[PDB]
Amino acid sequence: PIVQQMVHQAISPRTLNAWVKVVEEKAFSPEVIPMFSALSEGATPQDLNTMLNTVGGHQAAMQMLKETINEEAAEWDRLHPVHAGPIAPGQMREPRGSDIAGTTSTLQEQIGWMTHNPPIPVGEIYKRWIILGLNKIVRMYSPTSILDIRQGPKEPFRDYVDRFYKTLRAEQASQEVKNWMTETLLVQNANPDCKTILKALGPGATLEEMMTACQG
Amino acid sequence: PIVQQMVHQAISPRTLNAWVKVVEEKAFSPEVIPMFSALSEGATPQDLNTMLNTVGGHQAAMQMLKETINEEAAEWDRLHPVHAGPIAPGQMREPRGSDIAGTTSTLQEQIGWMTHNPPIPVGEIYKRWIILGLNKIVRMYSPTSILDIRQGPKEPFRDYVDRFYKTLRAEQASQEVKNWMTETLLVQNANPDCKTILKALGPGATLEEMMTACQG
Amino acid sequence: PIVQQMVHQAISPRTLNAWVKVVEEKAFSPEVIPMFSALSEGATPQDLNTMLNTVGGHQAAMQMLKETINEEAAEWDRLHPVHAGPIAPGQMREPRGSDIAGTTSTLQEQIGWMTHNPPIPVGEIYKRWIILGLNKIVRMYSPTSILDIRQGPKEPFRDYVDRFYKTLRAEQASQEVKNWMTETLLVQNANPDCKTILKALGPGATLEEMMTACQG
Amino acid sequence: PIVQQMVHQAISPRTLNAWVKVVEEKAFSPEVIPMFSALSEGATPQDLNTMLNTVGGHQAAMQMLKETINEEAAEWDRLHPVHAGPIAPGQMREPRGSDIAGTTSTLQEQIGWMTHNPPIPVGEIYKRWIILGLNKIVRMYSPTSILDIRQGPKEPFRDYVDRFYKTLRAEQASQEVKNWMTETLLVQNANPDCKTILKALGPGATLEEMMTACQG
Amino acid sequence: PIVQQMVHQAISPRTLNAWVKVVEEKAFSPEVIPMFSALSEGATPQDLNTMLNTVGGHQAAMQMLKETINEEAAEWDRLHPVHAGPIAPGQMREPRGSDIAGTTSTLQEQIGWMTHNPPIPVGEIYKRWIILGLNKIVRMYSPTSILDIRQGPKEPFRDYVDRFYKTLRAEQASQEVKNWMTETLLVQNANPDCKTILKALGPGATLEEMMTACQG
Amino acid sequence: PIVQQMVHQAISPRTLNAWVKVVEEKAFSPEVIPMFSALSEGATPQDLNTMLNTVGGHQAAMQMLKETINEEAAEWDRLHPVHAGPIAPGQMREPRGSDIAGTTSTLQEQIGWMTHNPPIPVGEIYKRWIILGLNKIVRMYSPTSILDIRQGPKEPFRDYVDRFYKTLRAEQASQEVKNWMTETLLVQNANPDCKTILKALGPGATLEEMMTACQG
Ligand SMILES: [Cl-]
Ligand SMILES: [Cl-]
Ligand SMILES: [Cl-]
Ligand SMILES: [Cl-]
Ligand SMILES: [Cl-]
Ligand SMILES: [Cl-]
Ligand SMILES: [Cl-]
Ligand SMILES: [Cl-]
Ligand SMILES: [Cl-]
Ligand SMILES: [Cl-]
Ligand SMILES: [Cl-]
Ligand SMILES: [Cl-]
Repeated sequence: PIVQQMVHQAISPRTLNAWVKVVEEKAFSPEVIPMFSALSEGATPQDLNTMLNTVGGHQAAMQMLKETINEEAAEWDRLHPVHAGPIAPGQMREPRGSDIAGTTSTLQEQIGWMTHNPPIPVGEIYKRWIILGLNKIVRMYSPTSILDIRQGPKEPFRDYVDRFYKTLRAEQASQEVKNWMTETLLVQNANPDCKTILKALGPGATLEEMMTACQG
Repeated sequence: PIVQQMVHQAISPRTLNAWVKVVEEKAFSPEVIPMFSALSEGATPQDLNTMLNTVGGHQAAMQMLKETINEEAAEWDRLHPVHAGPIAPGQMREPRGSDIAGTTSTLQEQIGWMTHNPPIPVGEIYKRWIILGLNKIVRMYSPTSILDIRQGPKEPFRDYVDRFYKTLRAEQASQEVKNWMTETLLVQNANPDCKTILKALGPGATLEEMMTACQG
Repeated sequence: PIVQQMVHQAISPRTLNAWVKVVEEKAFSPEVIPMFSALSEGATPQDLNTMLNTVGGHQAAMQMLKETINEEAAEWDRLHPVHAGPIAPGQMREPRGSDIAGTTSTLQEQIGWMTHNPPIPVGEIYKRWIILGLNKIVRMYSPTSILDIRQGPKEPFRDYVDRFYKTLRAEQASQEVKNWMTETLLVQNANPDCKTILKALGPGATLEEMMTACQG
Repeated sequence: PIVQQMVHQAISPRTLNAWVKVVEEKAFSPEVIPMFSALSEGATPQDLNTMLNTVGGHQAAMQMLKETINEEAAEWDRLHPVHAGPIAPGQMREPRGSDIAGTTSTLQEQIGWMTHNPPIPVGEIYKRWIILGLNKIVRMYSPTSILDIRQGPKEPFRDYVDRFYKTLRAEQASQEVKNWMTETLLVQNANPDCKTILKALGPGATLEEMMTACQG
Repeated sequence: PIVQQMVHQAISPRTLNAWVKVVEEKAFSPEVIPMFSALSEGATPQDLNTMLNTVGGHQAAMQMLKETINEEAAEWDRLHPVHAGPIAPGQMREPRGSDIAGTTSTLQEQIGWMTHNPPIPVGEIYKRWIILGLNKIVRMYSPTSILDIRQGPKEPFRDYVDRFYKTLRAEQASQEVKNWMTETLLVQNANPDCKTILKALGPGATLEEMMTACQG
Repeated sequence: PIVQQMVHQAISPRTLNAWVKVVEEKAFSPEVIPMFSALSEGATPQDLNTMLNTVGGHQAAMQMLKETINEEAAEWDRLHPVHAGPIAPGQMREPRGSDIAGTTSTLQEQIGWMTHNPPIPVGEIYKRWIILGLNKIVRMYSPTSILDIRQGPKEPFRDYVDRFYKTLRAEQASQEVKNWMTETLLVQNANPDCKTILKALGPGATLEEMMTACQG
């Protein structure tokens, strides 16, 4: 990664194993993405590829990921074209799609772009593309649909709500969505026992209010 | 986090795993909060969101947390309004509710606010809001009420007292409360055998005095 | 903690877990205290409270601890009074009992006192108070009395001596005491077989001398 | 390895054990190579030999590796000859094949070449040769042929695709190849149930499109 | 410990646990001493006491240790007396026996002595005294006598030799002794089968020579 | 060890445990030697003795090691004599055999020799002597002879080759030897089934070629 002068430094073995072990244990649950992002702070494209390449298995997901990167790389090339003339020896060349992905660019060039003034954030751009691909994978890997998440007759309300927002996080729900969902759908899939109470609270009720009410 | 010049540095993988493992093992017992606070020393809002987002499961608690942050963000916006004019290129903009929560602010802006002279402590303000939400969750997750914590006929007094203050800590008791509780309620829920002795000590008796007396 | 300029630095996650795991495994055996002291080198009151607050369970001991701190805080206030006038903006205020305990003082103020010339060692003063409270807890948590520690007919002398000084350490024996104990009480609770030999050594005999003699 | 002045520093014990444990657990699965590359960032030939020599077992693979290095060393000597005159005391000598491999060169000389201006990247050249040898080993160690990777009548499409690209990665498929393979061969080895759908998508279909279609 | 200006730094939690775990696992086998010495490089008397005090159990050994320190402290006081006049405010006082042991001296004073020019090596002197006490403990804790270490009729010679020098190391054998022992006693306690060969080698024979001869 | 000014620094607890655990698990397999060398980069004689002394068990090997060091120390003294006059106070004395081994030299003197300009590499010289002794031990500890390593009728060729070069590495085979061995002896100890094919390849055949041929 890059760290403060701004200097490249090689990825740590603890960071490498941390990421690999998370994928082994968690597969593609939603929380793996913000963990990925955290372990990859200030990461170059090489660092990012290193983290992705070190994962054994889930090679279907890894292939789908490369497809998403191609689309973003293609769109980048459309919005950011570059001439194919002779490269100027003194100063850096302009990065195209595959350079940001780290397939057609050296570590020297990646550092050059990230540490320049003003910097070309090729690591931030590429991480962006990866999170987009990882979100597609989480969406696809989500076991259950939100419609099949309903409170069991003898299930604690807290457990039902945990499964509800666990599922809802996997299915890529915006806060706009999540907030409407809690108002609408959360109540309707609850127990008849619970739903009787929950209606009594009526409108705008907090999840705090709802969960204390149905503790019974 | 921010560390001494005051510079941002990326959260460590040991800190990340430390927090995640504590939630896996302890769930929402009272001691998880001061641990959270310790692992998040000098943390930016991004760091704080990273720590919260990396937790898998307890998504009911995570939703309730976001609700508490909205309330604090709303109250912040009331007490600290800002104009919607054109942003001055040279100098920082003024942070509103969602900027402190890290949803509508970049890492650059978060560092800018925290490292300024005088600093706008957006990390300390946001951590404040989170602890308030976490305390609500601990309160709700507390298994037993203090009224059901009573000394068993064949239970050591120390074990009874451990359960008593364990429960009492979860139910959000101030030192004002805790000190009155030890005087009043601790004695009344003890064994008849013990209570006979404990009264003999009478008033103002220490917990040290009480525990040595009932060792028998 | 504070480290060399003298600068505050946040407690490490390895130090935090180290302390928590020691309490989980050892409870309140005597050796937990010098371990506590070692993990808390140069610790501020906040650091010290962090270490104490992170411990789950033993909440009876934690309450007794707070009682000991109140007594030391009260005695400190008696011996070190302070005026309740307006606080001088430029320079630090004088610390009272609860400021040293970290309940009524900020981290800024704690650093200010510890890093001043001359320094007000609020961390050393507070650690002092804590060790006093922890020693009370170890004393109370000691399973057996020294009088019930006697050599079994078929017990190796080394094992008997280990239990003897293990118990004796828990019961808060000064070196003045320990040295008299080895002369007097250690010999009398030994086996008749052993005691026959041990008397033969007579007076001033070393533990080295005693243990080699009874190896048989 | 070499790190920023550019200075040699000895390989870490965490890095050493990290590499050894990966070989113990994973043997020669494809992901071991980018892990090797990551643990060996800025590595000297000595560091690289240290990492290779510390591996117990797979001595057949280690021998094949040395054979690949000889070929690259021989080709290097052909393309980069050097005179056998007297060595100039003041300045460095020119590196030949075995010097890059670290068999006939000291650590001093390896540092000298890597830290010079302009540098002779003997670590990068040697790592290159090693990855070429490791890829030969992975190819040979691949358990199954891509032709025997077919979707079982009662196998989830995702599992079939994971085995497909797992196998395909071991057999050294270029992106040129992989992209043609997904178009052609992936579809033909699927279930009759699946293949009926997959054809319906027809041409250019994404793996994202294919996997959602056959989720059924 | 003290490290390079020469500055005190607090003992690490990894070093603390490393030492504690070694005593838990190994008890007082000979190799524990050079491990102790290594974990205590540049250690102050406080650091040394911290390491000794953190050990739970073996309190018989810990008591014997304190007895050895008293003897060395007493001998130090005899050979290095000091006046009991008023202490000079500006400059350090002269260390007596208990000051080196860390019982009657502060950390400030310990640093003062160790970092002075010329330095008074109170850490090296005290470590010296401790190793002397630890060697007494290892001697006493040695399970078997060298006379009972004999080669079993069906025992490999290597295993016999391992037990021989394992025992011999515990019983505090100098190289003067060890070298005479290999010549004399090692041969006589071997098998009749082996001893027939071993004599054939006769005088001055290496352990290398002896072990290859009896491999049969 | 010594690290960049060139300064001594105390061996790490992670390095110490790393070495000890490797000997516990691997005993004296060939790969333990390059691991030893890696953990001991820039090590002083004290560091080297620390690493050797911390090993519990294999005391037969440790004794044989000391014998090899004596021989190298004796040869050093022959080739590098020194006068027994009065030592010059200002400047370093010249190191003799036992000084390099760390038995008759202080840490100060060891640092003095290693950090001088020009340096006397007492750590490199001593490590040299140790590897020579460790290679003797590996040779002796090798379980099987290369003559008894033959391909089983129903054994995969890869497994046979792994055992072949595993054994061959223990028996101290030079690359001159190893390369002749693969040509000659590897083929003759293979299966009749395999040997029929392997001859067909004939002369100069690679191990890569041989292993792919007999995969069947
Ligand atoms: Cl790869
Ligand atoms: Cl793979
Ligand atoms: Cl997230
Ligand atoms: Cl989740
Ligand atoms: Cl708390
Ligand atoms: Cl608790
Ligand atoms: Cl080797
Ligand atoms: Cl091997
Ligand atoms: Cl103590
Ligand atoms: Cl103890
Ligand atoms: Cl030793
Ligand atoms: Cl031993």
